[PDB]
Amino acid sequence: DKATIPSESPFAAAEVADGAIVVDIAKMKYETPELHVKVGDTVTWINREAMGHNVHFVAGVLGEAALKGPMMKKEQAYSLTFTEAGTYDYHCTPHPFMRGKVVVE
Ligand SMILES: [Cu+]
Repeated sequence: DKATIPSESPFAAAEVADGAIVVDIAKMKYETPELHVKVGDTVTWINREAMGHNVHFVAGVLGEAALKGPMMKKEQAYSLTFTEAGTYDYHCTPHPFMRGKVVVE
């Protein structure tokens, strides 16, 4: 696996770590569609709108299986810690026109 999951559950936006690397989700878009981080960094997505959203990496991207994140409700968050350099594309499961990528360097 090229990512670990701190919390399998979404969690509250106020519970996001001090200094987190945050991608906001609003207006049916990931607000940072191309994020560059370093090996070992944790990225946190935070849903800022009513509509449920997740992040979904298909099989072979972050590991053998697809990494289909849990649906985040409004003001919920979800983190992934990236452990290997590469380019990792993702989309939103119910709204697959929403696309982003994490580039881990
Ligand atoms: Cu979505």
